[PDB]
Amino acid sequence: REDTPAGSVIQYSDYEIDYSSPFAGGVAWIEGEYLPAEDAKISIFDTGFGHSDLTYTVAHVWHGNIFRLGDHLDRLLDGARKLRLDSGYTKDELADITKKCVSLSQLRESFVNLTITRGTHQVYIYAIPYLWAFPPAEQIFGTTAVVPRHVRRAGQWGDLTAASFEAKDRGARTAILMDADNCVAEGPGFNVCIVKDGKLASPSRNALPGITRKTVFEIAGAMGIEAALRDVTSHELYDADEIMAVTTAGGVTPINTLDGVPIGDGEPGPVTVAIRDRFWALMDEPGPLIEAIQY
Amino acid sequence: REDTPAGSVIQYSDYEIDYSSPFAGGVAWIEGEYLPAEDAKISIFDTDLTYTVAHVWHGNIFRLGDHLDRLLDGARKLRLDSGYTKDELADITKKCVSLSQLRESFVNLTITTHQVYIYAIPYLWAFPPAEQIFGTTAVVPRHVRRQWGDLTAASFEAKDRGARTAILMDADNCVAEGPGFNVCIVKDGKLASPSRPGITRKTVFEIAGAMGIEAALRDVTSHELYDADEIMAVTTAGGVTPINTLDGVPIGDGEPGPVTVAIRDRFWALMDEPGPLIEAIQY
Repeated sequence: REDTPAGSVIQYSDYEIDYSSPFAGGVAWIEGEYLPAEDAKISIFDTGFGHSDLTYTVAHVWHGNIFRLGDHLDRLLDGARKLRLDSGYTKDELADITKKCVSLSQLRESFVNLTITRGTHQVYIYAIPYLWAFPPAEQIFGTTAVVPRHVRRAGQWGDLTAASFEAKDRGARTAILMDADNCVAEGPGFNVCIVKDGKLASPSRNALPGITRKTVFEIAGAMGIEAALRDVTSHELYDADEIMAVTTAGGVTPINTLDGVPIGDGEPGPVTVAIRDRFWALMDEPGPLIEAIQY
Repeated sequence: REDTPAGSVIQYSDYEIDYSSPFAGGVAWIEGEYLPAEDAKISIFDTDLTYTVAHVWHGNIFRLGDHLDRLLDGARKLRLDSGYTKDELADITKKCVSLSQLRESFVNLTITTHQVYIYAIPYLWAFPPAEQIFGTTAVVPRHVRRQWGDLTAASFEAKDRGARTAILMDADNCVAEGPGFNVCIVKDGKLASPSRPGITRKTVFEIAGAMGIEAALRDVTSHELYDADEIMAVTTAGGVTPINTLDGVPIGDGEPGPVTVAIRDRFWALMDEPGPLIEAIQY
């Protein structure tokens, strides 16, 4: 189930999956049917994947709790209305379906996807094992990044793969891509936040579907930290007090070094750590942000 | 197989489909395998891509050469491996149409590990044959400017206003497109279409050039649309469709314009005329 550092804010649930169920380990709901993830197949005529005509969001489940399911459905449905996608289901129906996908999977730790496409409009929901852009150890102890020399954004998951390969060839774990106008764009599968003089900044691109950075901004807010979506300059990145990766697939990752240069002392920054540890604490704290899945 | 108007330039091949083939009526090719259309499914996890749309009419596939050139050119951008060559995709494409037994077919090539999907299904109409011949009604939406979100909203406003279709403007008050088509206007024996996955428009411009009609890709203003002599829709799914009225007011004499009719009748004749553009399909 992936090992996590002992005594760390990151711990998997302790429990037994009954694999006699064909649903164990991954459930996808397609066309009114809950089916094992392995057998979940979508028509080639779905003009969503065929012609990028879809809305989607990604959620997560941790310790049997699904995080901010309501906010995810509002965001998915908002997107549905802008694209004139009528799912045919209500918010409550989509909620019960998402929760049943997780329940039938038996996963206490799960990566969840909700998609609405133009098929007659189609809804696809899946719950599969929890996904890491960075392993648990790196979430705790921090990772290493470079700015690619051989790929920029404009001011394409191909760029992101190349950026990642170049990082690994230069002996770092990940890339922070810049754009044409020398502003921070993003990482392969994450957004970047910088901390400078107790303020937090993240690019305005908002490519990622998830709600993790919104949670980071709200956590920063409740910590008295000014947090802003805006253009982040090359200068701001290389002069940042802290840099962090933010994504649904692993949460908040300290970035210890950029182009082999330590950021602060070359260890996770104090604001990165406070936000990260709060994020994981939220997964066990009764309140509006979580619902327990019934297994 | 969809009725067409009697005596019109639009007539389906006359033939019976052998449904003893599981491939009859529509076929998909997915990474090595030919499948009945209905069986053409991919993993949800598999669900960055380029694609082109083409058509077959009277057993002839239209401009597959130029479609494949367009498709591969697109593949190098987005860093997507072709996996196969042009001659190979060409064979696979003609084989899908052949196996489908469809003389009239809508065909799609997509490149998205690399995945290549090809299919041939029954021919798709943006506008029914009756409107391809007798023309249709349009409005400029007041609540949507220039995403199938916009074009679906345009379409909803058009129907709400009693019209068959919408012609969207951009924030610059220039003509963008309709839902599923490019707009061409005729003014003073000149053809114009807005400077914005089908070779149907390029085909209209080459037909227009060959009739001694200037044709320009440029900015068309709202005022040029309302003042046009003729308005037509252009798309792979149905070809060239006259627009007889705009905001309830007839364009011209309230019937298909003569350039529209000339270009339209020439496009349908291209399918039946042997040459570089059309290749007969071995069924």
